[PDB]
Order: sequence, then structure tokens, then C-alpha cells
Amino acid sequence: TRIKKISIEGNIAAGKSTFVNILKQLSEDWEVVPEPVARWSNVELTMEQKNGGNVLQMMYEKPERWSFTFQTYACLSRIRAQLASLNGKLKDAEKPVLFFERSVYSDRYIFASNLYESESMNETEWTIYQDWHDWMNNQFGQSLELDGIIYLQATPETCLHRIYLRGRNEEQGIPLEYLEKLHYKHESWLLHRTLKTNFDYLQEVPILTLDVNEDFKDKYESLVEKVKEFLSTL
Amino acid sequence: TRIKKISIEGNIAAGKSTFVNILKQLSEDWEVVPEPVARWSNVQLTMEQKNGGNVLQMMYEKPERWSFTFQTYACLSRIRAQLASLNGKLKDAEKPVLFFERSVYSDRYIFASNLYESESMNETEWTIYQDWHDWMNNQFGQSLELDGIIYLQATPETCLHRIYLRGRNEEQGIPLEYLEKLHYKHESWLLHRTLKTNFDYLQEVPILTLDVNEDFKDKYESLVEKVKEFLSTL
Ligand SMILES: O=c1ccn([C@@H]2O[C@H](COP(=O)(O)OP(=O)(O)O)[C@@H](O)[C@H]2O)c(=O)[nH]1
Ligand SMILES: O=c1ccn([C@@H]2O[C@H](COP(=O)(O)OP(=O)(O)O)[C@@H](O)[C@H]2O)c(=O)[nH]1
Repeated sequence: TRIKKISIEGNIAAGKSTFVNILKQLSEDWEVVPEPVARWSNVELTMEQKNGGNVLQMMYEKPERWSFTFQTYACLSRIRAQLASLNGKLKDAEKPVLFFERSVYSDRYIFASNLYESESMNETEWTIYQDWHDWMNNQFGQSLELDGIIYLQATPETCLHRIYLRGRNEEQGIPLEYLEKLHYKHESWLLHRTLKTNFDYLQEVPILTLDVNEDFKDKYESLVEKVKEFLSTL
Repeated sequence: TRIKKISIEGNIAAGKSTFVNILKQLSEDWEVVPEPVARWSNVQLTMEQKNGGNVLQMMYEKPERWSFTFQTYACLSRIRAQLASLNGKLKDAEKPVLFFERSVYSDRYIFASNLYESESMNETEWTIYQDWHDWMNNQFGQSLELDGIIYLQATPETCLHRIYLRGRNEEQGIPLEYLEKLHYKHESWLLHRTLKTNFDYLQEVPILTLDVNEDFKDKYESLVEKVKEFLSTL
């Protein structure tokens, strides 16, 4: 691939969707793959979305019965959406960048891992999942390997506040203590670089850490400048 | 691929494992991919096999909770086991044939389908499975497309008797009425060719139907002769 693939990572409600749609518009060479599960959320037919909608709501109702199915599908959907763009976009662009909202790595090492640590996945489901994940990506990930990661870093308070603001019903019960596990997970993974994964190149992937505690919706030029400077080093 | 891939299909206990190991031995050009789930069954600690054992026994205990997970993993395991042999075997062989015990088609159109009709998979799981199956094989099946099928045909009585003889504990409760659903499924798929699938080339795939009602363990030369004659037409 001659297209640069950057994932944007970070806590629930940190600002990823907002930042990713900001980026989209700043360049014709810049293109986005929104997170498939994002699509599913809202209240136009599509089979993935019918499935996604259903499993997402079953997830809220009973995670210990639907984590493995949700996370398997959430992942496949990601891989195919990212392939679709990798292969169908930015062909005439001279500096092509593809921004992935989140990645197959946060699928496994943040979200699936959490679910297993909450015992919503038992040892068999967790082992089956990582194996399938291992294999799925061993074959298909090859054109998906990330050139860089941007980390939108927000305190859990910030995140909680933003879940409020987003006002998406199903989300309003998410406690601070949950956002803090994820935050510790992200910190470990992208800041201290302690989280050892099964994808070796990850240990050498450049990370950009961006503080998004302060609202950036109308004031984002310095975040974009840091992105651009970052991109020119990859 | 210059290797010929033939799947051996048929009801539980019809004789596939037996016939497949018979074939293995008759030629250096002839090579087998045993069904992964077959592996899992016994005991007397590879990660697939720990997973496979666990989910297989959870399947016996509660199919309506584990059918999706079992059938997802049984299938991935098959795809990767067949890829492994497709790419690592029969390189120096002049007439190379790979015999697959069962296939990704019986995974879906016999076993998964059955489970869905038993209501062990709900509409979402069934829809997510076929889609994942569609997609998994749309990408990876390309070197797996079968050149031919052999159908080992046995009455359900025969099969039941053989489940008896195999003496595998977990299997001893399988009723005749279950083996007859599968048999009707196999008949519909490989005899009347009415079972319409999502893989178009399947409608033109040559099938060899072999009566294995009579024991063939010590008397198989005419079955092998039919196989060889079959193979020369592919
Ligand atoms: O600079 C920002 C970025 C985020 N948001 C708000 O935070 C909420 C959720 O943001 P987003 O969908 O981007 O979060 P994520 O996609 O990371 O989960 C929405 O109300 C956004 O408008 C905001 O007010 N200012
Ligand atoms: O011609 C035959 C075919 C089957 N068997 C026995 O019947 C049992 C079930 O057959 P198999 O395991 O091969 O069935 P499959 O599931 O592989 O179709 C095994 O113990 C076989 O040795 C036999 O004695 N003679």
C-alpha cells in the first residue's frame, strides 16, 4: 500500500468521531473509515445494520451472552469497511491518508479484553476470539497494518461529561469507574507502551498523543497542525 | 491451484473418516485434510484443541447458547487446516489430489442450517453466520473451491449402528430422527441437487455417490475404483 493508514484511538466519548469528521474536510487526500458499530447505534435498511442494531442492544441487555458475538461481528465489519476504503479511495491522491476510527487492536486489546476481564466472555470464548482475531488479521490485516496512531487523550470525567452531551440514551448509565478501566487500558497501551500485543510492528508504531480535554469543535487548528507535522514524519 | 480438491461428504458415522484414511495410503499423490472437529473429540494441549474440546462439550450441554460460537470456530479451523495443506503438501506430485473430510459447504448448509432450524441459532446469529461465511470464503475460499464431491451414502439406520460401533460416549443419545433430518439434507444437496447455495459453481460441481451401506473396511476396491475413475474425469 502507498496509502498511509492512521487509526484514531481513545476513550468512549473522547472526541474521535468529532475529530475524524473535522479531518475529512481539510483535504481531498484525507479520507475516513467511521467505526462500523458507530453506524449501528442510531434510531436506510442494510443487513449489517439490522444485525448490528440487534446484537448491540442484546449487548446492553446481557453482555455475558452476547460479547463474543458482538465483538466477532464488530471486528469483521471493521476489517471489511477498512478494506473497502483501502481499495476504493484515494487513488488519484498524491499524499493519501486514511484515518481509521479505532482499529482491530482496540477491538481486541481494549474492548474484548475488558469484556473478558468482566467475565462477559469465558476462557473459551476469549481464547476462540483471540485466535480468530489472530488468524483474521494474519491473512487480511496485511494491507491494514497501521503507519501511525493518534491518541485522543481525555480524563474519564471529560468523557463522562461528553457522554452526557451526546445524550444517547443507552449510554447514560455508564459509570465513571468503567471509563477509568478503559482509560487505564489506553494509557497502558499508547502512553507507557507496556501492553504487549501479538502484533510485533505495534511496538515500533509512532503514536501521537493529543490532549482533547479542552473543547476543540471550534478551535482545532493546533490539533490539526500536530497531525500534519506527525504525518510528515511517517 | 494445480492440486485437485475433493470433499468427502455424508451423514454422521457414514464412514468418511474410515474411507478418508483408506485413500491416504493408496498413493503418494493422495493427501487428506481431516475434519478439525474430529480432532477435538477424543482426549488421552494445543490451543485450538483446548478451545475445540471446550466448545464441543458446551455444545452438547447447551446448543442454543453455543451453536454460533461452535460453528464459527469449527469453520475457521477447517479453512485454515485446508489452506495449510493446500500450500504445504503435494508439491512434487504429478497427479496431486487433496481429500477434504467434509467442507465449508456442509458446515453451513447441513450443520449450521440444521442448528438454525432447531432454533439453536436465532435469526441474528444465523444471518451473521452466513454473512461471515459468505465473506470468509469470498476472500479465502478461492483456492479451496472444490473440483468434486464424493457422497458416502448410508441409511440413518446404518449410521446409528455405526455411532454404536464407534462407541464415543457423547454420541450415544443421537436419535434416528436426527440422523434422518441430516440424511434428507444430504439427499437434497448431493442427490436431487435442489439445495440452492450462495456458491454458484456448486451447481456444476461433479458428485460421486457411493453406497457405503455394506461394510467396506476390508473390502473397498470397487469404491476406490469408482473414485479413480471419477478423478480422471475432473
Ligand atoms: O471538541 C469536542 C469534541 C467532542 N464534543 C462532544 O462529545 C460528544 C461525543 O463525541 P464523539 O462522538 O466524537 O466521541 P467518540 O466518537 O470518541 O466516542 C459529542 O456531544 C461531541 O459534540 C465536544 O463537545 N467538543
Ligand atoms: O465400512 C465401515 C464404515 C464404518 N465403520 C465403523 O463405523 C464407525 C463410524 O464410522 P466413521 O467414523 O468413519 O464415520 P464418519 O463420521 O467418519 O462418517 C467407525 O468406528 C468405523 O470404523 C465400519 O466398521 N465399516
